[PDB]
Amino acid sequence: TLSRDDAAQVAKVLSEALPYIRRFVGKTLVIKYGGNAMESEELKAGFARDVVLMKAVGINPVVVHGGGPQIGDLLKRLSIESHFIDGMRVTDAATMDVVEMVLGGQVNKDIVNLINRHGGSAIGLTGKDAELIRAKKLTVTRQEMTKPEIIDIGHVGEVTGVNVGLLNMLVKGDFIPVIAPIGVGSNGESYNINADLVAGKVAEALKAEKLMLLTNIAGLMDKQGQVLTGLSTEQVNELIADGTIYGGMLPKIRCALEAVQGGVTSAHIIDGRVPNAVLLEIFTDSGVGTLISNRK
Amino acid sequence: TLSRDDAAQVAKVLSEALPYIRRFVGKTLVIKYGGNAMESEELKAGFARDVVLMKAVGINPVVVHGGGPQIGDLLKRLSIESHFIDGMRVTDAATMDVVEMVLGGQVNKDIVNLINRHGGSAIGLTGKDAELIRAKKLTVTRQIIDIGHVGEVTGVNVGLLNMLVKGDFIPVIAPIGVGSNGESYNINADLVAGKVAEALKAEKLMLLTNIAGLMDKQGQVLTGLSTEQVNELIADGTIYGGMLPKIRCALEAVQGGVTSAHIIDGRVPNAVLLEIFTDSGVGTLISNRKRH
Amino acid sequence: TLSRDDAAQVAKVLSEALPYIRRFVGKTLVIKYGGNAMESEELKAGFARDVVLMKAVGINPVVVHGGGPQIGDLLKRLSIESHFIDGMRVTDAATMDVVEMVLGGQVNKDIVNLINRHGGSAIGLTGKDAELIRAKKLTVTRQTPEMTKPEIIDIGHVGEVTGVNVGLLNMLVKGDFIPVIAPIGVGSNGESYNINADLVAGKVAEALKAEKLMLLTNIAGLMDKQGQVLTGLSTEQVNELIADGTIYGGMLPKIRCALEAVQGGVTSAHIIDGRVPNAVLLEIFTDSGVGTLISNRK
Amino acid sequence: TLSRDDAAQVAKVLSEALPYIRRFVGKTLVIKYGGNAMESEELKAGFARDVVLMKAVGINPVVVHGGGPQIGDLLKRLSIESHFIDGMRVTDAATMDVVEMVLGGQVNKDIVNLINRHGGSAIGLTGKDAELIRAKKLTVTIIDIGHVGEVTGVNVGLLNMLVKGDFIPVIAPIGVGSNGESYNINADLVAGKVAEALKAEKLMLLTNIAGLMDKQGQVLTGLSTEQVNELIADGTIYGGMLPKIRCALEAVQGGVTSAHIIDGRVPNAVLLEIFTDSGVGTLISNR
Amino acid sequence: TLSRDDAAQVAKVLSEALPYIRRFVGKTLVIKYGGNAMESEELKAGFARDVVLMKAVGINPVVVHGGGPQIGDLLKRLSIESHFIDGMRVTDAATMDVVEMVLGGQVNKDIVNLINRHGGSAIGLTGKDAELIRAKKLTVTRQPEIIDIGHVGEVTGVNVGLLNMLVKGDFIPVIAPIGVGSNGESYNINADLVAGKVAEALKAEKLMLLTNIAGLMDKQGQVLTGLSTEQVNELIADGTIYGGMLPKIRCALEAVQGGVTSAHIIDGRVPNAVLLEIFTDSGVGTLISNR
Amino acid sequence: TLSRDDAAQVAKVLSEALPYIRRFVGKTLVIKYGGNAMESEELKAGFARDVVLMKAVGINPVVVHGGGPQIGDLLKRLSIESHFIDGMRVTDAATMDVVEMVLGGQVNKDIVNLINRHGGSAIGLTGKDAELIRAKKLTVTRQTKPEIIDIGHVGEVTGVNVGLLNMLVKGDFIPVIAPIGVGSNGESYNINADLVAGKVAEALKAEKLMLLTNIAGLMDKQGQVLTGLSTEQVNELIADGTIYGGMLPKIRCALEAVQGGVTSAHIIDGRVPNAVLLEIFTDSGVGTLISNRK
Ligand SMILES: Nc1ncnc2c1ncn2[C@@H]1O[C@H](COP(=O)(O)OP(=O)(O)O)[C@@H](O)[C@H]1O
Ligand SMILES: Nc1ncnc2c1ncn2[C@@H]1O[C@H](COP(=O)(O)OP(=O)(O)O)[C@@H](O)[C@H]1O
Ligand SMILES: Nc1ncnc2c1ncn2[C@@H]1O[C@H](COP(=O)(O)OP(=O)(O)O)[C@@H](O)[C@H]1O
Ligand SMILES: Nc1ncnc2c1ncn2[C@@H]1O[C@H](COP(=O)(O)OP(=O)(O)O)[C@@H](O)[C@H]1O
Ligand SMILES: Nc1ncnc2c1ncn2[C@@H]1O[C@H](COP(=O)(O)OP(=O)(O)O)[C@@H](O)[C@H]1O
Ligand SMILES: CC(=O)N[C@@H](CCC(=O)O)C(=O)O
Ligand SMILES: CC(=O)N[C@@H](CCC(=O)O)C(=O)O
Ligand SMILES: CC(=O)N[C@@H](CCC(=O)O)C(=O)O
Ligand SMILES: CC(=O)N[C@@H](CCC(=O)O)C(=O)O
Ligand SMILES: CC(=O)N[C@@H](CCC(=O)O)C(=O)O
Ligand SMILES: [Cl-]
Ligand SMILES: [Cl-]
Ligand SMILES: [Cl-]
Ligand SMILES: [Mg+2]
Ligand SMILES: [Mg+2]
Ligand SMILES: [Mg+2]
Ligand SMILES: [Mg+2]
Repeated sequence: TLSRDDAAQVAKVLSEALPYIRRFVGKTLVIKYGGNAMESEELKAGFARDVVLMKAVGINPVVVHGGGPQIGDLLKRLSIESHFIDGMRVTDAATMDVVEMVLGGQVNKDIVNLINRHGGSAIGLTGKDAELIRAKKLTVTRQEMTKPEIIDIGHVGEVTGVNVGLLNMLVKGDFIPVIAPIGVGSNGESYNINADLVAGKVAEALKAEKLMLLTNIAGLMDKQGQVLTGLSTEQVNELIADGTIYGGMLPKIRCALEAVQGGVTSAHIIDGRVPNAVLLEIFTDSGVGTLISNRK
Repeated sequence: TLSRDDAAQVAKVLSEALPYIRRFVGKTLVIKYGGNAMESEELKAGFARDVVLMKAVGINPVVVHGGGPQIGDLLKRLSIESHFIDGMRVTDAATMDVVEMVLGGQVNKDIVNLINRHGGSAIGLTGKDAELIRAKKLTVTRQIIDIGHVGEVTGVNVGLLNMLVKGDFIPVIAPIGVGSNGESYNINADLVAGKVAEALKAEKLMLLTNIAGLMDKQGQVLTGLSTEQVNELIADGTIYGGMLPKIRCALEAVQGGVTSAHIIDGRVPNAVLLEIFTDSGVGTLISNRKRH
Repeated sequence: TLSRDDAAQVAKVLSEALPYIRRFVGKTLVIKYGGNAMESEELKAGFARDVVLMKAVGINPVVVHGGGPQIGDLLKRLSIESHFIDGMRVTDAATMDVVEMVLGGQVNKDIVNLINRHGGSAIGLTGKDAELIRAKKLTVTRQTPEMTKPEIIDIGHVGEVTGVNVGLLNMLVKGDFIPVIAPIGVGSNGESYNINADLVAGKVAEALKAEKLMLLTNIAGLMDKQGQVLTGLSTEQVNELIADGTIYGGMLPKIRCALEAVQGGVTSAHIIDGRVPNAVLLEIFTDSGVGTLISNRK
Repeated sequence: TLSRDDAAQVAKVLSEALPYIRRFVGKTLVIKYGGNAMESEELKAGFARDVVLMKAVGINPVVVHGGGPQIGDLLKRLSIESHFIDGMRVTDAATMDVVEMVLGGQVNKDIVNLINRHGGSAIGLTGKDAELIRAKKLTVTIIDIGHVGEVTGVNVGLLNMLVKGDFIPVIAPIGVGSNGESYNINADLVAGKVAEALKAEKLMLLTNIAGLMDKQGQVLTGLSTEQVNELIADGTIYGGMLPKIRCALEAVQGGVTSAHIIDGRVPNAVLLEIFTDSGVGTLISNR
Repeated sequence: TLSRDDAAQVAKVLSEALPYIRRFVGKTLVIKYGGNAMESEELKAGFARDVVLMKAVGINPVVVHGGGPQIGDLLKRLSIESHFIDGMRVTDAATMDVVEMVLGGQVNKDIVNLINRHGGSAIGLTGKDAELIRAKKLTVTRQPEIIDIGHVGEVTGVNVGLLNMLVKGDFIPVIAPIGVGSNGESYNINADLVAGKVAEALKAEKLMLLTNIAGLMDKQGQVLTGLSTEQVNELIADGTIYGGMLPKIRCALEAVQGGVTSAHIIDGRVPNAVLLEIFTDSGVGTLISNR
Repeated sequence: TLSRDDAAQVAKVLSEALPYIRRFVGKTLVIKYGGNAMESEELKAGFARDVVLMKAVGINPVVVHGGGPQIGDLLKRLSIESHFIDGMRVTDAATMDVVEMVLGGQVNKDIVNLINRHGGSAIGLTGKDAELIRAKKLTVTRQTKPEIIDIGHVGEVTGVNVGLLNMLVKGDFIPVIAPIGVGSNGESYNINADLVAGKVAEALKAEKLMLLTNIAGLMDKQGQVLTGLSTEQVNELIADGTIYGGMLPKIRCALEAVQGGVTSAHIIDGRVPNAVLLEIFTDSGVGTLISNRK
């Protein structure tokens, strides 16, 4: 329900934002949200609105999300403990059930709903749906008494394929795919995957314009606190070895370097806790957060 | 492999099934899966082959499943106590959250993986996906008693359903529905299959149960039944309580556009297949379909 | 820029307005831009970009433009003999040839270039293209007293639209092109005609059964004789506003348009101040119409 | 009854044959029947039905047929007297007009009438409909074999349109050349070219005997060109089987995944090669 | 060879002719061709060309052919010959096998071959093809004792599905008049009847019936035309019509009442005769329509 | 308005025209309107009508035109001096506005009207319509070390919007293109019409590129007409002074078209009534056919 001094400014901005938007109208966008950036409803609902508005403005967004708080609340209630190694939670059987249930039946459907309340049209999907996300088990590793020591963290996996047929069908039908990071193997078994990595692999598969990674923090930092933009593979590795990039940030650049070298103009790590982080990323070109491009 | 004599078997069956397969090619068949029995183990595999094969034979199956074991479990573990009544779970905010997550994330997906593990391409949806099942607070009178968050479908997104079918996918729908404000609703899986079927004007609505079907005073299966016949059949009362809701549902389906509704014994291996691949209709089948 | 402060606004507002916007995703809105004030380079750019946005947001815009003082400039520079009758310029063959060359070869294409400059795909056409706008000489009579036998005065190549090639416009629209039409019609003999851009705009909206017909003007709505913008008028209210003097001059053909337009298939006709920045965006983001909104039942 | 115990079977076996029926679902299958595998109606009809099946199951058949019976009696009635060399009959004018006439307006349209009685929709065609099979005269040994020619090219567009409009092309082996002259061509070679030209999944050669055999009655499979050519100079391969293999080696050499020579006399024959990986007959793959 | 000046001429008369052509751009025209005198060679190629030309110009032609000089000759070489005389040909199971084999395996495939040689894409079709022309027995009454004329039918259906697919793909359907039963027997039918029933089904613009006479003449032997249905039912009473013209006219009437915009009974001896019909607004022969 | 006896003639004429017409049904011919020369009318109408004919008959004509004379009259009336340097027109900012206005608002639309007067459906466009013709500045020099010579807003085609054309053609509309290109920042360029026509046929991989000129075709030093030449022969011919003046750009634009996907390109005498209709409806060795290896 709008007034003449309202529109005066809606229009002034959409109009002054056309150039930025125009750089994606008709191109596809994969947004990764969640994890620790999900914490408050107002932000959850806020993100939904931004995703729709994009659709409203000609972009075709594709959401991939993590779970964060709820996966842990439930696990608590069930009296199951959780541990992560290098940005991957150790997923034994009982845990894999909770994660598969909470991510695809609660979190996933709840984002689908926020988007739909804001006018959009979402389809909540997971790796099992039409084998959206096929995945062999991920062989993890550690090490300086050396030769590779192979770890076993549980039912954790790695993307081997992605049904773009389904994804493309849904987008072209004007729907906003919202995807949980659970994949299926050759035997129909389940695999818990880091939402980042799924976001990456779906973007590559889809050859999108840009992959947004919304997170818990300004962007990727050096141990000194400063956000570092424009890295290339060699810099990242030096930094990981340095003890700089650790925990859940590991799978994060890993997505970005790959998603870019896999067909994606850009991959931008950003603080999603920031009100309208998404809309801001698109209607503007703020030199905020860690950006990784090859865009010629 | 399939030893020579093996494939010849496989052959004359299809070669005998051509008439039937031909009878329902390119049609919607809303199959309510869920028997307190058909969802145990061995019938799980049979239902998937049945559903896939239907598809491969160019038939359009739309599975609508119930919950049950899976929902009961998690509720116990969370030490949550819920009671029933009219065949419907009283449902407060806390358990509506558990019901929705288990149905939409554990049960729904599993049935989908299953179908897929047998060469199918299933898409698991729930009433929230593109507002696929619109609904409202259902009214429980009890000669008004509040049953909680239980409602009745007020509309179905045929748009999206038609698309999946056209893309040659098998929709597996969880019976949760959304209201005008985005509030969740736990709806009975029969009514849903029933309404989804009305909205698509499906050929058949197939409700799987744990009974031989409907029977009369003498235990006989009462099969070739029509809308008015069933109505009279209830006034007189050969149709007892528990079976009523299921039949009042199958009623509205024929009233609403479905032409042949089958009440089936899901305990029987490959029942859906037998109910199609063989024009018998062993069970209870309501309709206004001309014989000759 | 776009501050957090200023996006917090966009969000809460484009949202509540997403319904409004969305209500036009699907059809055509025929817009008549072109005028006197709005011929400024600043006003045209903004408009060009407004039109592109509308396109981005799923609206199919169809522009009909008029105006330009570069028509008179060229007549003078060419020393084309000027002749008037009853205070109107007689548009003879020499004048019509220049009017056509200017509206179709310069104004038309300049708008087309601005639209393309901001991301749209504009096609510049006149009534000659595939006979987009068929026309016939318009019969004019000198102003006289009521009781006196009217006199037909020949003011030249001035016409009236007898038909529109919707096939052409439907094709272009469907291919994601923004038609940009010059108000020049063709007659049975291939002769040209200069038609009031408002009337052309209105015939084009009717032919396409457009959702909206927007007539941008330079006065911010149809005012009542005391200075107030009026809205949601019906034929009776317009018939008496004219009868008593408040509607006059060029505001006359404009409502006659709207009215006809709406009586002929357009769902709503908006008469707005085209001088206001983002003017056209403003009539689609709120059912709140800044200015006159004619809708015969809505 | 589909009964109890015989349904649990029907299920586990229909299921397990599903992956196999799948390697062909989108792909095209050229089926050459005819020949002397055609001999009885009863049987012949079962073939038609066997075809409608592959079609209800979402497989795309393209039938190429020959003649034996019908081309024999009419050539007999009219006093002609047919002659043969290396699997190909020596066709002169009255012989060509008769072959073109029989194969095209009798044999061909009748199979089409069969496939239609069992549900599917078939269009009877010859190399002349839209110049479907283009041809020059065959270069062989000089042997005035007469009006026998080769396949210059196939109207694949006509075929792809029909197939995807849901029809079954039934193709008589008659070819046409630049000037519009008929040429009689072996139904085998036609099928092999119509398969190469469509890049079909597999070429099915239904014959009279089960698989190309050696002088000892021993069936062979997986034969490569070097050895097969030893088998022709030898005496081992002769008559009708001469064009049969060569059309098979070519189809593989040029596009078709595989090509299988089986016993068309066996009821449900075709189905068996699909619903299984039988291992019987003479299958030609590519290594 | 349009030399110099002629170029100047054709440009003028082609333009005139364009609007007449436009009428029929996009339209379907079912044409009945097969006959007696028409069976000249020189003249057959002219029809093939005319049809390709119609295709180039934007019109979609559908060809229905009859003609059996080619049958009598095979029957003969096989010493089976019989008598028929009453519009239709009394077909025993034997003559039928031959009728169906020469009609759809020789005659038909040749009209296809010609059109093809001239730049067309023709498809030879009989009623057996996808049950293109569904049929049944017949009931011929002696002028009521029934005269046995089975293996001869009444058209009871037309797969328009197929014809549409062929047209849309820019093919020229060429259909031999053989009907197929609900069981699969062939019945031998009359071209004009097939053509008209094929016209009705496609709701064509025109049914063109190539005869061997300038059109429907009257008492004084003057060409008739541009009249209506009720009008034509009239002159039948006048008893003006006779022979194999009677049904040719009943073919059209129905066709017209059956949706078809207009029917033309024209002399198919005249070269480019069919084109004369689409180029001149009027109709150069006898034109039945009633809109 | 119909004839009868000459309905029979149209029949006989198109009947025999089929072998040739058939060659191009469904193919697009990029025709550059020229030889217009004396601004006749029986000749401008003749062309318009030949183009509609080709369309009726199933051919897909695309037209490209110039307008030197017309630009010249206007510049003259506005008292703006005119200058040509090596065939291209020196185009300062003021000349560009006049060039663009006349070619796209007058000459262009007038051919459209003519084609429509004869039955066609023509669309008049310039490079600025949906960036139909993308261009950049052309670099010109001279050997009075060459020196760069600024001759104004004269560009060279950098790209064509086939999307728009294909759509137009498929809708049974005949595109009429004025040779004005657009730059990166929206500047307007004035391009040789032969060159634009060449780039368009290339982009469209056209069956034929027809250049109607005012002469007969490419000729010897003795006035004879050369036909079906190779890219190697055209070089020896320009190399000895056989080809010069405006004929140079013409042929160079013709080879390019062929070395870029156009089947055949011909230089034709556009002064001959129905010049178009004859290079199709018949087959004469009249003109200069350039096909490389065909
Ligand atoms: N170099 C680094 N720069 C920034 N954050 C880092 C870095 N190394 C590790 N991190 C960790 O990554 C976290 C965000 O990743 P994560 O916990 O996986 O959540 P999510 O993927 O759900 O957004 C930060 O809260 C921080 O503790
Ligand atoms: N009731 C009225 N309300 C508003 N404007 C009116 C009214 N009656 C007449 N006008 C005149 O209409 C003019 C605007 O339209 P028009 O005459 O077509 O000129 P322009 O080309 O500047 O738009 C106003 O400048 C005003 O003088
Ligand atoms: N080496 C061989 N192995 C098997 N069959 C052979 C061989 N050489 C010749 N044949 C003959 O080839 C026949 C099949 O080919 P052909 O006579 O042309 O009939 P069809 O056209 O029905 O295939 C068999 O019936 C058999 O008599
Ligand atoms: N009123 C009539 N007007 C014109 N021709 C007629 C009329 N009545 C009968 N006919 C005869 O009908 C003939 C055409 O029918 P028919 O002899 O059966 O041959 P076909 O079917 O081979 O064209 C004309 O050649 C003419 O002799
Ligand atoms: N070998 C040549 N063959 C043909 N024309 C030539 C030759 N050398 C030069 N010309 C000149 O090129 C002219 C054609 O090009 P041009 O003057 O640009 O005119 P247009 O392209 O407008 O018809 C001919 O009229 C002729 O005077
Ligand atoms: C394997 C794995 O670590 N998975 C993630 C998936 C959710 C996410 O990325 O937030 C996890 O927390 O369990
Ligand atoms: C309301 C209600 O009873 N819901 C059902 C839905 C699942 C079903 O039918 O199995 C329930 O168990 O909670
Ligand atoms: C040339 C030639 O041999 N033709 C084969 C065609 C039929 C077939 O292969 O069965 C023939 O017997 O006449
Ligand atoms: C029954 C009947 O009319 N038969 C015709 C069919 C051929 C035709 O009309 O040309 C016949 O000669 O046998
Ligand atoms: C640059 C240039 O040559 N311009 C030409 C364009 C006209 C044409 O090609 O006909 C000119 O006179 O201005
Ligand atoms: Cl840190
Ligand atoms: Cl005022
Ligand atoms: Cl010279
Ligand atoms: Mg993480
Ligand atoms: Mg005014
Ligand atoms: Mg053989
Ligand atoms: Mg020149």
